[PDB]
Amino acid sequence: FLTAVSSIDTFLPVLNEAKLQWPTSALAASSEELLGGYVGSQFYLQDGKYMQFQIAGSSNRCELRQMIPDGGSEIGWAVDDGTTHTATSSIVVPEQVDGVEEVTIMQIHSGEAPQLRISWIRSKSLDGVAYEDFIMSTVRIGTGDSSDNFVKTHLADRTAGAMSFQIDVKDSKLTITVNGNVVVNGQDLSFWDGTDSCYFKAGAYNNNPTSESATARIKFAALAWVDHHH
Ligand SMILES: O=C(O)[C@H]1O[C@@H](O[C@H]2[C@H](O)[C@H](O)[C@H](O[C@H]3[C@H](O)[C@H](O)[C@@H](O)O[C@@H]3C(=O)O)O[C@@H]2C(=O)O)[C@@H](O)[C@@H](O)[C@@H]1O
Ligand SMILES: O=C(O)[C@H]1O[C@@H](O[C@H]2[C@H](O)[C@H](O)[C@H](O[C@H]3[C@H](O)[C@H](O)[C@H](O)O[C@@H]3C(=O)O)O[C@H]2C(=O)O)[C@@H](O)[C@@H](O)[C@@H]1O
Ligand SMILES: [Cl-]
Ligand SMILES: [Cl-]
Ligand SMILES: [Cl-]
Ligand SMILES: [Cl-]
Repeated sequence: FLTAVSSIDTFLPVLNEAKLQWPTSALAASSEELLGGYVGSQFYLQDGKYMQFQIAGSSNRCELRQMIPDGGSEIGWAVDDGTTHTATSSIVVPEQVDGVEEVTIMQIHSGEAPQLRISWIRSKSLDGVAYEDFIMSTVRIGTGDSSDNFVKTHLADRTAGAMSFQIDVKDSKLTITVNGNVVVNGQDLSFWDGTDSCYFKAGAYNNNPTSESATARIKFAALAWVDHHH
């Protein structure tokens, strides 16, 4: 039988501050249900150690969505509210099966758009350089479809071992730290000033697969939203 993520202590803080969306953005498990042992092949404890997410299908997800703690409703914050908003993780991204092309593993999202996606991607060229099997950041600086609406950055080549991530937003600026090194330093998010519906997400969100049957799989060794106000 599949062991539940809540059976160890590692993820209890974030589970108290998240709902699980699966296989779409529909509710799969409330925070209370997650803390109460919700489990399935899409969301279970791997190796007694990893919160593992799995999903197949284009634009499908198995993803935690930040909630107000202690049974609260959906959170919404703003990049320019003056507070530092922080998400941390330690992620083992396994080799992805054929047909999986891009897996979003952390986000800042709002009511209408992704401000940031951190994603694994099989193969892509950025600013004239081809990259394979790597972790990328995609920041939106507008809602249009043309490339000038995005800033897309190679963060790191995928590693077999755990990779640490931290996302910080303060005063309309974004920093991303990977394995302890700042890779995105103060990216401008001021396009989003006044949008009060932002929130963190993390898990597996499957983008542009070439087979809808192919199952994306992502293992979290750690995940938290870090409250600077205590
Ligand atoms: O190599 C390129 O830069 C290609 O960029 C493509 O545009 C991307 C865009 O950068 C962004 O990644 C976007 O991401 C969407 C995501 O796939 C999901 O649909 C959902 O999360 O919404 C995201 C969003 O709309 O921000 O998807 C497109 C994409 O097609 O992958 C293209 O312009 C491509 O031609 C170009 O080579
Ligand atoms: O296009 C998507 O799939 C986006 O869905 C986003 O989640 C929304 C979405 O509306 C979803 O159905 C669900 O909506 C709830 C929620 O409680 C909401 O606050 C409302 O009051 O009730 C809705 C309901 O009854 O279904 O949750 C959403 C949310 O913001 O959490 C995100 O998953 C996006 O990332 C995604 O692009
Ligand atoms: Cl298990
Ligand atoms: Cl083990
Ligand atoms: Cl995999
Ligand atoms: Cl996140």
